[PDB]
Amino acid sequence: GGGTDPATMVNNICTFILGPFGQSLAVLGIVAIGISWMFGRASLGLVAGVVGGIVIMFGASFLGKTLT
Amino acid sequence: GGGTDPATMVNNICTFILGPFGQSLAVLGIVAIGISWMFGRASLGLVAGVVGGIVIMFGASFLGKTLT
Amino acid sequence: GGGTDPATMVNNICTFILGPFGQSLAVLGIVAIGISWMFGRASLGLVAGVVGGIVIMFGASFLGKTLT
Amino acid sequence: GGGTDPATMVNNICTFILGPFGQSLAVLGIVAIGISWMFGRASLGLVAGVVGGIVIMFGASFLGKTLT
Amino acid sequence: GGGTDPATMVNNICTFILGPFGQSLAVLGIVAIGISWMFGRASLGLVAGVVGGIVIMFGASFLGKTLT
Amino acid sequence: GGGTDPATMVNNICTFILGPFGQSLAVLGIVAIGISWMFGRASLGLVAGVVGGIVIMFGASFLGKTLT
Amino acid sequence: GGGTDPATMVNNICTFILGPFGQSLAVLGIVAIGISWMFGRASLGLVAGVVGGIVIMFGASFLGKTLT
Amino acid sequence: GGGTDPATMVNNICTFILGPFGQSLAVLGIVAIGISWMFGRASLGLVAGVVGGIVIMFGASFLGKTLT
Amino acid sequence: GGGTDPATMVNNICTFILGPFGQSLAVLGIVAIGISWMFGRASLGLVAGVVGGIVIMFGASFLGKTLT
Amino acid sequence: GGGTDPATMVNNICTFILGPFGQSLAVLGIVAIGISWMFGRASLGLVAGVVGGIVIMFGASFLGKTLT
Amino acid sequence: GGGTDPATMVNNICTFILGPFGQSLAVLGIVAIGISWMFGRASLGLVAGVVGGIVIMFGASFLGKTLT
Amino acid sequence: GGGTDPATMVNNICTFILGPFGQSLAVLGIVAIGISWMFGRASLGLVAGVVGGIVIMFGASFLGKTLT
Amino acid sequence: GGGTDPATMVNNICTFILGPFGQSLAVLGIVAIGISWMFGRASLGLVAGVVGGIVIMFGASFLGKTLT
Amino acid sequence: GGGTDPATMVNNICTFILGPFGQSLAVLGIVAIGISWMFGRASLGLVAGVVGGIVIMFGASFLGKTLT
Amino acid sequence: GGGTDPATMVNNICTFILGPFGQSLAVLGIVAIGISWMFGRASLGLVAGVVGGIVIMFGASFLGKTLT
Ligand SMILES: CCCCCC/C=C\CCCCCCCC(=O)OC[C@H](COP(=O)(O)OC[C@H](O)CO)OC(=O)CCCCCCC/C=C\CCCCCCCC
Ligand SMILES: CCCCCC/C=C\CCCCCCCC(=O)OC[C@H](COP(=O)(O)OC[C@H](O)CO)OC(=O)CCCCCCC/C=C\CCCCCCCC
Ligand SMILES: CCCCCC/C=C\CCCCCCCC(=O)OC[C@H](COP(=O)(O)OC[C@H](O)CO)OC(=O)CCCCCCC/C=C\CCCCCCCC
Ligand SMILES: CCCCCC/C=C\CCCCCCCC(=O)OC[C@H](COP(=O)(O)OC[C@H](O)CO)OC(=O)CCCCCCC/C=C\CCCCCCCC
Ligand SMILES: CCCCCC/C=C\CCCCCCCC(=O)OC[C@H](COP(=O)(O)OC[C@H](O)CO)OC(=O)CCCCCCC/C=C\CCCCCCCC
Ligand SMILES: CCCCCC/C=C\CCCCCCCC(=O)OC[C@H](COP(=O)(O)OC[C@H](O)CO)OC(=O)CCCCCCC/C=C\CCCCCCCC
Ligand SMILES: CCCCCC/C=C\CCCCCCCC(=O)OC[C@H](COP(=O)(O)OC[C@H](O)CO)OC(=O)CCCCCCC/C=C\CCCCCCCC
Ligand SMILES: CCCCCC/C=C\CCCCCCCC(=O)OC[C@H](COP(=O)(O)OC[C@H](O)CO)OC(=O)CCCCCCC/C=C\CCCCCCCC
Ligand SMILES: CCCCCC/C=C\CCCCCCCC(=O)OC[C@H](COP(=O)(O)OC[C@H](O)CO)OC(=O)CCCCCCC/C=C\CCCCCCCC
Ligand SMILES: CCCCCC/C=C\CCCCCCCC(=O)OC[C@H](COP(=O)(O)OC[C@H](O)CO)OC(=O)CCCCCCC/C=C\CCCCCCCC
Ligand SMILES: CCCCCC/C=C\CCCCCCCC(=O)OC[C@H](COP(=O)(O)OC[C@H](O)CO)OC(=O)CCCCCCC/C=C\CCCCCCCC
Ligand SMILES: CCCCCC/C=C\CCCCCCCC(=O)OC[C@H](COP(=O)(O)OC[C@H](O)CO)OC(=O)CCCCCCC/C=C\CCCCCCCC
Repeated sequence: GGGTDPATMVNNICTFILGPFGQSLAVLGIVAIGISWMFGRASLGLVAGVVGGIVIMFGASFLGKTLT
Repeated sequence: GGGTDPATMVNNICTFILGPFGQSLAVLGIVAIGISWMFGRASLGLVAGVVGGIVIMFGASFLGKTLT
Repeated sequence: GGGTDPATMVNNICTFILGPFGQSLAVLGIVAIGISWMFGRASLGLVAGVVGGIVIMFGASFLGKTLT
Repeated sequence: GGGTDPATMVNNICTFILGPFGQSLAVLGIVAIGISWMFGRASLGLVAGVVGGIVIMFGASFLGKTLT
Repeated sequence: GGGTDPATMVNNICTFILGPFGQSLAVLGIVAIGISWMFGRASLGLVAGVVGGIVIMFGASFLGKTLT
Repeated sequence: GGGTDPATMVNNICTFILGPFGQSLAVLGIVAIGISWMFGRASLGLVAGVVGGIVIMFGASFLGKTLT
Repeated sequence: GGGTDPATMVNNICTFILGPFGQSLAVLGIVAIGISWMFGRASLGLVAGVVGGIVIMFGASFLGKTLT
Repeated sequence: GGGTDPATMVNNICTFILGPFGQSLAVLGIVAIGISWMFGRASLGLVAGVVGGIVIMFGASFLGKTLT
Repeated sequence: GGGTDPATMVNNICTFILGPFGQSLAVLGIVAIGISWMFGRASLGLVAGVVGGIVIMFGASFLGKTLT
Repeated sequence: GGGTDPATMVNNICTFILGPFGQSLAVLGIVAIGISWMFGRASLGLVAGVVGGIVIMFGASFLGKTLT
Repeated sequence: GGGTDPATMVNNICTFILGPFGQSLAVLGIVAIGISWMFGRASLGLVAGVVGGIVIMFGASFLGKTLT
Repeated sequence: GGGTDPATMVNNICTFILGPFGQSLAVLGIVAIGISWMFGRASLGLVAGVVGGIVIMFGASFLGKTLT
Repeated sequence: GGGTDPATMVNNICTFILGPFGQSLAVLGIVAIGISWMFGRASLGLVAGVVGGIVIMFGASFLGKTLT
Repeated sequence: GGGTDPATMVNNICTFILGPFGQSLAVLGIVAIGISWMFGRASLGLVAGVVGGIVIMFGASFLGKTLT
Repeated sequence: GGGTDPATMVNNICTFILGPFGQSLAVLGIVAIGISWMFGRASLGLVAGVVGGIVIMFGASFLGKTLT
């Protein structure tokens, strides 16, 4: 009919999230951490969490390859 | 007629989930944990759950063999 | 129907927060740090946190680009 | 008799939800998140969920196209 | 029979919440933050959350338009 | 039946909190700050928080009008 | 026989719930929120929910008229 | 048969909770706040919550009348 | 069956806590404040909190009567 | 035959639950709250719930009479 | 057949929990509070909760008798 | 089947924690307090907490006996 | 035919669960609590639940005898 | 058919978790505590929880034997 | 299918965190402690925590081996 590879679809999701959409998300994540420092009180834990989340999320393909 | 081994079919499901489809799923799992840290607050429990789920899911054949 | 790019929407959020709205937020952040010194006791840590938050929040696009 | 394309009807639902009705829903979603911050306590997770839901819901056509 | 536009109804909800009812809610929000400072201890985070919630809730139409 | 304007009710809450009940609350707030200085150690931050909370809470209508 | 307007009956339910019975319910709602603060810990969210529920429930006729 | 006014029953609940039973509850609430200061550390927020809960709970009839 | 007044039970709790059990608790509270000064550093705030808690807890009946 | 009053049977259930069986249940309820404080962390809400449940359960006859 | 008093069974549970089993539990509760001070930081609240839980749990019969 | 006394098991836990395992824990507790003084700043409160925790934890049987 | 005592079968289940199979289950329960502390955050409640479950499960015969 | 001892399977799980897989888990637990100190602030409680979890998890067989 | 050893995967995580990724993390940890001294006030406790975290995190394999 009009089907496609399930592997292709999940790969499309990986492609979309790690494309320009992910770059815009990364910008908003840095915006959020900036505001949290701004109208709250600065902390090393919060910047570590946000930056670490960005590193983990964009490294998902390579982190998955290392996990095999 | 046109039948096949039920054991072969269940083995095909094991083959498919642990093939490229599982690798793409593993990438999306790391994407999800990255975003959860990103727009939430980082926690060791959540990364342990996601990474442990990936380890369990790809180790299913070997974990099953150990269970005999 | 009436949809649009998800990437465009997240880019619109980046545009809005870093536009005149962010400038007004930056003013209020400097207001808050001024009052904290004013009716409290001055400290280098608090001004560093507020100013650093402003630098991080407006530098989000460029900080994200450096993170790639 | 008086039938029509099932594809047209489902496309009409996509058109209606993403039209002015969706814009009004988007306004009420931002109203709800504003009140939740207002009479509760502000959190980055809740604004991320509401804004992300709006992005996902209006991006449904394009997200579906990427999924093919 | 006696129906009406669903878009009109959702627009009526937007009109009602952002009308005099929202102004009275905004007053009570400032009352709540005043009492929290009053019988608790003052903090910049709590006033930022309450004021930000008011800004978000009344800006819902314009924030939604920017999200398109 | 026996309903009334929701706007009237929220306005009644604004009227009640800012009436004689608020004046009595304001007295107790000054009592609390006096005792905190009394059996603790005097500080400018605590009096600023309590007095600022009273100013914010009674100025809620006018602060809300300025926020429009 | 001995029938009546279904519209009258539903209007009677609206009349009864919004009459003295609703006033007594409103008193018990304020009793419940008082006890929750009393033998628990005070929170702005819980008073907002209870008071908002009272406002919504007595404003049902007018809220319904606005929805048309 | 042996029925009675539902309004009377809800009024009976209001009468019972605000009678001698409520006075005994008020005593236990002051006992609880005293012990919390006693074997913990004193705070203005906790006494405000307990005392405010007592004021709200006994003022339920009058608070409800003001809400109309 | 074998029931009793709920008011009597709550009054029994008031009687028990304010009886010899409360006197023994008062002794342990003074023990705790003595040790805190002993193996820590003396402060007027801590003795005020403990002594104030004892005064509040034993004065609960009379404090409740004043609140009416 | 060998029937009896349904009212007598329901009254027998009221008699049994409020007799020595209820006293033993009351002891176990205080045991449960003691252990919850013991191997958990003490809270005023939990003791209020357990003690309030005992007061409500033994006051059922009198609470029902007040409800008429 | 082989039944027994439900009151006896609930009394047996009261007997068992308050017997040597409860004494051993009391020892472990003091062990837990000792370790919490040991590998954490000492606090009066935690010892009050654990000791109070032991007092409440072993006093359940007498506390229940006072509640009648 | 293969059961045993619940009292014996809880007594076994008391035996194990207060045996050589507790002695090794006591050594590590003194190690921790030594390092806290070492790479921090010495304080009488911290040594009192750690030593008091050891005294409480090993005295659990005798402290429980005194509580009866 | 080939039947047996229903009492024997239920006793066989009691024998099997409390035999070597229960010992292996007890080991896995301690494994689970160790990992929960390990990749989460330690808490006294969770160890109390797991250890208490083991005590209850192996004490089932004796706990049942006490219940008669 | 192709069955095996349920006791053997649960023993296999005990063998697997306490084998090389557990050693690798122990390494990751020490990694996690190191990072928590690293990008957060050092605390004795967190290292006690992680190390205690490792001790409990690998001691599960012997801890279970002591519980009998 | 496409599975692998769960032990290998957990060992891969140990390999990845302790490889070049850990070296880069170690650099950022020293960066963070430098900035904390820089825009705050120097303290021996904070450098001890950060350096100790690095020592613990890279020593995880050897610390785990010592724990056996
Ligand atoms: C593309 C870069 C994205 C990061 C933006 C960096 C730019 C720029 C980052 C730094 C820009 C601001 C510099 C001044 C900030 C400051 O000094 O603020 C004073 C506040 C005072 O607050 P308070 O009174 O409450 O006391 C809290 C403290 O106890 C006492 O000080 O102290 C702090 O908060 C701690 C300092 C945090 C430093 C974070 C650096 C992170 C860099 C890098 C971190 C690397 C994260 C690694 C993540 C893991 C990756 C696997
Ligand atoms: C051949 C082995 C098959 C099993 C695979 C084991 C491999 C490997 C199993 C473990 C591999 C992952 C280790 C890290 C997992 C983790 O730490 O995740 C954090 C999440 C955080 O989530 P959240 O925020 O929602 O809070 C939920 C909790 O309250 C707070 O933590 O915590 C948990 O979920 C609890 C931990 C469950 C541990 C299960 C071990 C089962 C082993 C053995 C179980 C034996 C089962 C016995 C069955 C009965 C037999 C008769
Ligand atoms: C074509 C793409 C279609 C998917 C749309 C993705 C676009 C875009 C997807 C992401 C766009 C929104 C980003 C921000 C969302 C957010 O951060 O919200 C905060 C809320 C806060 O709520 P709360 O307080 O209740 O706490 C709940 C949590 O415990 C604490 O956070 O946290 C969450 O809900 C968890 C985050 C879910 C992330 C889902 C990503 C799925 C992507 C991909 C998933 C792949 C699915 C694979 C399916 C299987 C396939 C075989
Ligand atoms: C229509 C205006 C509505 C706001 C009312 C402003 C009027 C008036 C606002 C200010 C009126 C009071 C001035 C004095 C308050 C004070 O100095 O209190 C001392 C307390 C002492 O407490 P403690 O001992 O616990 O130590 C806590 C601190 O660490 C040490 O000080 O310090 C503080 O709390 C921090 C100061 C907060 C300042 C908030 C200003 C917000 C303005 C504007 C904020 C803009 C919010 C933007 C939201 C986002 C929008 C997108
Ligand atoms: C007829 C009026 C009915 C309401 C009764 C008002 C009377 C009277 C209402 C106020 C009477 C009590 C005043 C003192 C209460 C107090 O200060 O308590 C300290 C506790 C401390 O607890 P903790 O340690 O856990 O920390 C929790 C906080 O983070 C730190 O403080 O702080 C609070 O709980 C927050 C304060 C809530 C204020 C609610 C006002 C609602 C009014 C009006 C609300 C308007 C609701 C609008 C609903 C929506 C309508 C569309
Ligand atoms: C004619 C208007 C009819 C609606 C009545 C609105 C009037 C008035 C509506 C608002 C009047 C009450 C305002 C204060 C309510 C409040 O703040 O309560 C605190 C409780 C605290 O509870 P808790 O502790 O359990 O934590 C739960 C939350 O996680 C933490 O907060 O928080 C909430 O519940 C979330 C807030 C819900 C806001 C709903 C607004 C809906 C409006 C509009 C919705 C639009 C619906 C669109 C439907 C789809 C249409 C296609
Ligand atoms: C019938 C009266 C019932 C109240 C009992 C009053 C009797 C008597 C009330 C007062 C009797 C005790 C007086 C001395 C208490 C004391 O000084 O303790 C020192 C502790 C030290 O602790 P720490 O080291 O942790 O530092 C915490 C602080 O930051 C530093 O000090 O400081 C405090 O806790 C703050 C002081 C709270 C004062 C509360 C008064 C409430 C009155 C009235 C409140 C009105 C409540 C209004 C509710 C809303 C109504 C709508
Ligand atoms: C026959 C009497 C039955 C009750 C047993 C009373 C005996 C005796 C009752 C008291 C015996 C113990 C006294 C010391 C307990 C303690 O101080 O513990 C410290 C813990 C510390 O924990 P954490 O660190 O987590 O911080 C939690 C708090 O925020 C900070 O403290 O603080 C608490 O838990 C709050 C104190 C609760 C007090 C409950 C009294 C109830 C009495 C009476 C209640 C009346 C109930 C009315 C019910 C409704 C009736 C209609
Ligand atoms: C003849 C009277 C019959 C009623 C018995 C009242 C006697 C007496 C009723 C009250 C006697 C007990 C007083 C103390 C109870 C308590 O404070 O418990 C703490 C628990 C803690 O639990 P947790 O940790 O899980 O957190 C759950 C909450 O989120 C945090 O607190 O909090 C609660 O449960 C909420 C309080 C419920 C109050 C119900 C009052 C109903 C009265 C009246 C209700 C009117 C009902 C109207 C029905 C509709 C009629 C049309
Ligand atoms: C059979 C007895 C069982 C109890 C064991 C007592 C033996 C022995 C109990 C005492 C043995 C140790 C004595 C030295 C402890 C110490 O001084 O530690 C310093 C730490 C420093 O920590 P940090 O820096 O974090 O600052 C925290 C403080 O703010 C500053 O100090 O200060 C404390 O923690 C407060 C002191 C608590 C005292 C508790 C006594 C309870 C007795 C009796 C309590 C009675 C409980 C009543 C319960 C309710 C009953 C209804
Ligand atoms: C022959 C005796 C049979 C019973 C075995 C008792 C032996 C022994 C029974 C007790 C043995 C274990 C003691 C320690 C258990 C524990 O403390 O666990 C911590 C968990 C933590 O879990 P979490 O994080 O999810 O938070 C859940 C809670 O909110 C926070 O704590 O807390 C609990 O679960 C509540 C405690 C339940 C206590 C049940 C006692 C029942 C006795 C007697 C009950 C009587 C029953 C009456 C029935 C009605 C009769 C008419
Ligand atoms: C194979 C060994 C695994 C452990 C690694 C040990 C190696 C190495 C462990 C030690 C390596 C680092 C040494 C310097 C650390 C330091 O001094 O940091 C300063 C920070 C400053 O932070 P802040 O400003 O926030 O103030 C927090 C404090 O209040 C003030 O200081 O102080 C601390 O955090 C307390 C010190 C914790 C010491 C933990 C030792 C655990 C050992 C052994 C613990 C035994 C655990 C037993 C578990 C139970 C077993 C049944």
